[PDB]
Amino acid sequence: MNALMRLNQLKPGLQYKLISQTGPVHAPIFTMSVEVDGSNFEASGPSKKTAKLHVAVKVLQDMGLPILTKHGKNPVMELNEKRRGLKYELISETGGSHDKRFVMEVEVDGQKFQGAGSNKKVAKAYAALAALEKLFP
RNA sequence: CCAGCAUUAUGAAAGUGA
RNA sequence: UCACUUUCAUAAUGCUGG
Repeated sequence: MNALMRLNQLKPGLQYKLISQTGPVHAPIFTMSVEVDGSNFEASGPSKKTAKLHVAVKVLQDMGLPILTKHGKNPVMELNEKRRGLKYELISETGGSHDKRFVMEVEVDGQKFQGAGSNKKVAKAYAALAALEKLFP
C-alpha cells in the first residue's frame, strides 16, 4: 500500500532529491522532490524517510489511485534441481552488532555439507557449492 | 551501520499441462 | 508461445533484535 513501495514498483531506480531542511533541530522539516514522466513533484515531511512517502503519494495520485558454480549458476538452484526438497539448517550465528558469521548445514541423504558466510543466504550457498563440487562433478 | 522474518515487482534455471 | 509449482539473484516496503 505504501507509496515508496508501489511507486518504486512502477519506477525502479528512481532518484529522490532533498531540496531543503527547515525548522529547529528537534522539529525539522524536510522537503524532497522527484521528476517522473516529465513532471517534478515536491512534498515535505517530518523526516527524510517520510518526506519521500509524502511525495510518492503525490505522484501516485497523478497516475491513478556473487558466488556461482561452473555451470554458471547459483548452487542453491542446482542443489534443488538434483535433490528437490533438501532442507538446510543454521548451525552457528555469531555476533550481533557488526561482523556476523552464519554456519549452515545441508546433508544429502547420506552426505552432509557445511558453509559459513556473512549473510545466511551466503553461508547457505557455500554449504551447497561444497556438497556439489565434492560429490557430483 | 549489521542481521532476521514477512509481503510486492523484475530476471534466470528445473518440472507439469495446453 | 500461455498457465501453474519449486529454487536462486536484484530492488523496494513494514516490523523486530543488535
